[PDB]
Amino acid sequence: ASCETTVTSGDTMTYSTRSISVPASCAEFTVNFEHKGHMPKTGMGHNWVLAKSADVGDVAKEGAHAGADNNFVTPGDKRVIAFTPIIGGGEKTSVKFKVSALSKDEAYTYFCSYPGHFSMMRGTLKLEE
Ligand SMILES: [Cu+2]
Repeated sequence: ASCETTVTSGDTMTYSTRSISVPASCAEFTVNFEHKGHMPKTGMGHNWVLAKSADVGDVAKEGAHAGADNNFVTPGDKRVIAFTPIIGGGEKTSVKFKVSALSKDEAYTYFCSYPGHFSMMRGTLKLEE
């Protein structure tokens, strides 16, 4: 469908894709996020969080202290452009954001903010005209 992608995860520290392109003719963009694990497992919860590449470390290290009830993202953090809740095996979620929040000229990284995952679990997002 036009302005959307699907990203999956499972019982590993990797997303299904390391690159996402957002068409600049979109007004809104939807990221569908699936966890293909079979059951909820310790240390295997995942989400999808978007920020400028320079902000990743700060957002994740601060977000870790937000707790599981806040989905490991600091409430109301302006560095976070969009995020999904933490999901476990068998679940799915979605986040829709405005394309006007993005800039060509800026560098973006999506990552998982479950404690410790952000180092390996990440990818690049680009606004493509
Ligand atoms: Cu994760």
